[PDB]
Amino acid sequence: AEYTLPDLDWDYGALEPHISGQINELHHSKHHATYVKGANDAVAKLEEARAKEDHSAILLNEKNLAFNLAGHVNHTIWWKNLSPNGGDKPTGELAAAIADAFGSFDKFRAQFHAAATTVQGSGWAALGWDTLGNKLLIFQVYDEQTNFPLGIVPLLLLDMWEHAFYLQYKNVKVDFAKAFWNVVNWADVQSRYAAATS
Amino acid sequence: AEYTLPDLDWDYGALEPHISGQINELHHSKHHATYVKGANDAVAKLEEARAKEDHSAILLNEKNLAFNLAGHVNHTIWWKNLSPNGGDKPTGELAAAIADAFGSFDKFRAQFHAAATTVQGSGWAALGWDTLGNKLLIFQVYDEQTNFPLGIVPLLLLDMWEHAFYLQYKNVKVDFAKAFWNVVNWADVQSRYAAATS
Amino acid sequence: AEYTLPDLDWDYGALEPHISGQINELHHSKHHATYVKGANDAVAKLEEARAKEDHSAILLNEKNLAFNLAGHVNHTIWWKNLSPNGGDKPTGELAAAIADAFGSFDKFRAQFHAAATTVQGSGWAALGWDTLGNKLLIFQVYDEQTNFPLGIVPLLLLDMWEHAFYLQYKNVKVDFAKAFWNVVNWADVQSRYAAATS
Amino acid sequence: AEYTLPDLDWDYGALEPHISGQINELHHSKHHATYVKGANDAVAKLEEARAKEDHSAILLNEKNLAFNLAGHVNHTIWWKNLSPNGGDKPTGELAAAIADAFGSFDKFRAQFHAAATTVQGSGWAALGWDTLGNKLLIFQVYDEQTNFPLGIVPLLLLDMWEHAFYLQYKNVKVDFAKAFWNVVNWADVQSRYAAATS
Ligand SMILES: [Mn+2]
Ligand SMILES: [Mn+2]
Ligand SMILES: [Mn+2]
Ligand SMILES: [Mn+2]
Repeated sequence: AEYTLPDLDWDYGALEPHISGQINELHHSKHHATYVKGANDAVAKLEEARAKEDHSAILLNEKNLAFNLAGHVNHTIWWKNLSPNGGDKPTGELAAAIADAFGSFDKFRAQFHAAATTVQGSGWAALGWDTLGNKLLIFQVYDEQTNFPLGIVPLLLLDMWEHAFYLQYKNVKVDFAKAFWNVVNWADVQSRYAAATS
Repeated sequence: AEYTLPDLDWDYGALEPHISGQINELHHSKHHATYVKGANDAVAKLEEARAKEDHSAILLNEKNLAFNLAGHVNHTIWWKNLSPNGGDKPTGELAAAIADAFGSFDKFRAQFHAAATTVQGSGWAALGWDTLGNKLLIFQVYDEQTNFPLGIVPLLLLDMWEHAFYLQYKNVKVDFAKAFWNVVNWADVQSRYAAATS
Repeated sequence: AEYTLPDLDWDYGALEPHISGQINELHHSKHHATYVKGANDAVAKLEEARAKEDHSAILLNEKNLAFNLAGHVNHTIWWKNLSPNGGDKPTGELAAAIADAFGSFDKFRAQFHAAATTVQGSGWAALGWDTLGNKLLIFQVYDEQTNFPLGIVPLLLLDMWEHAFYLQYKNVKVDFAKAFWNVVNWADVQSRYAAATS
Repeated sequence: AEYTLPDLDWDYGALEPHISGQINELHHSKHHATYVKGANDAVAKLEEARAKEDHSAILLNEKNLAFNLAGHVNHTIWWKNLSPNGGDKPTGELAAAIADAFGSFDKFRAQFHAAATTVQGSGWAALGWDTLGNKLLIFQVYDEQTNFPLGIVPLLLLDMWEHAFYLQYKNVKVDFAKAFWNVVNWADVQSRYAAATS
């Protein structure tokens, strides 16, 4: 079927004072809403190019399909990886994978904060699992669909676009990145990590 | 463990006259082994950047880790996707999936040849499975790592970087992506389809 | 010598009510001065890689000098393409060139508003003169240095990164872009087209 | 007027043995003519999109104009910076410029060969002059149009695309880039630098 906007499982002002309800609102409502309309739209123009047998604008069509489909895919996962009752540290299988992988929790976290505040332009920090070589790696994604390999399973994303922190942190991106840690919903990530390794 | 170079399950000349045994051996033995060696070396300086706690070149190691891991993941699925004994059409569930998603294998095929031949630079054509929307969509990747959403599971790719056809097709890439079709191991696509929707 | 921050020919409050005074003071004071600092550091590090003969981080020093010199080149010409007493329409020579190059001032204005509001990530709309075909064309810039040819001389630029409008027009990109037209200082655009075509 | 494929000031084989005549010929006559047709067609779809007042596909028309116009300005300067009677060193002002900006002609050259051999995908190395701070600097361009600032004057470039050397050096691009130094035509570079500094 068509893609659609998921609802949040918290009220827009729930991450205050770490992330304002003004931002969650424009973000879920303006920003993600337009990526889901863009995704359904690129889907429908390729169905028509498929019937008129005219692949003359293939390049804008495959570029509009990857851009909206990926902004909706990262957005969808960023709402479930944040929680009002979040913070602290991961536990169980996940916390042991993370120290085995980056040596230690605080080390994984100095690299994740280093990959998210050095993007030149918009992009995000993403923790993913590579099934080719079964490892847990951190990637710096540019924009919404570039800089990582195909088939990588996404587990915890930090949105670096300016719309995610300009109305409250203005240009101090590092303090928005420090505040994200107090709202991480580690239960969602742990659950992502287990279906990833099954 | 370490990423390593897979062996093909055919002799390099096996694919002739569709793809000359000299490209199969410069592609596999030279281009792929360099991605496998660049992916183990980007995993190793992130390891030492974590130990000295020096994240000053984090933009370079995250960039060297996606380019080479993407080049290694995409050549490893191109060698299984190609076989001396393939060609023809998909069968079963995979062939009804295609027909149902693109209308017919013939319309699936003309869109895949448009996206593989209209790339501006190095890139490939990719048939993948989207888990969010449960759809079989094609994408146009630029280089090895860009232009598709995280988590898409790849099932059929066609390498259009110059090195996969210059020696025998010179500048005529269209001719190569038409030959391609005669050596597709649809049993390998069939198998990846079945596991992506398991 | 070293690169430095240009002063403005007007007080941050001067383009009110079209672009706020906070936005220009953060833009100039925070954003632009960082770029000016990072191009002087990309310069210093290549001098240092050249003295010790080690160019193992070339990909990186080549990307940071282009990201930061681009950004400082783009912002230094944005403070000049604007003005309290600006607005209206181009006069003289530039006018005719405009009307000749794009059919009309109103049709140049519609081609530049659409390339400005359709960028997928950060970017700007820029009017430039091509000295090889001696044509005035409008390009869509990705980030601060992508998507135009080497050697284009830049004449009027519209900053579309979110931080240039966020705090005041929120995700309403479209109203920052039309309000722009009432503060463009056409005298500075006419003098740079005159020197580029001398 | 329209853009057109310039004439080489030499015959295809005059570069032997440093770069084969078969490359120079499919390079000029197939790759370069394709970007000139493409630049020509992109400028016309904008004329046609500006008269029917329909900017639906502005992203593809501005991307097809920067891609193909950038490849035509790059190849047009590549046939002139190469020559059968070149090689050796720069002389005069160019050379004291080059040694005071990169330490010595031997250090500018190790830096340029570094930037042309680690590109990740298609690309070129180019030395250009920055008008803002008046300095010679080398850049690593991605594709034909990304990675440098607007307004930099190009002076010398080395095409790292595969099609520039795969048929004679195969994957050994560090060799192709070593042989280039015997074909550089320094009277051209030094003449583009005296006009750039005027
Ligand atoms: Mn976002
Ligand atoms: Mn390849
Ligand atoms: Mn800006
Ligand atoms: Mn070329």
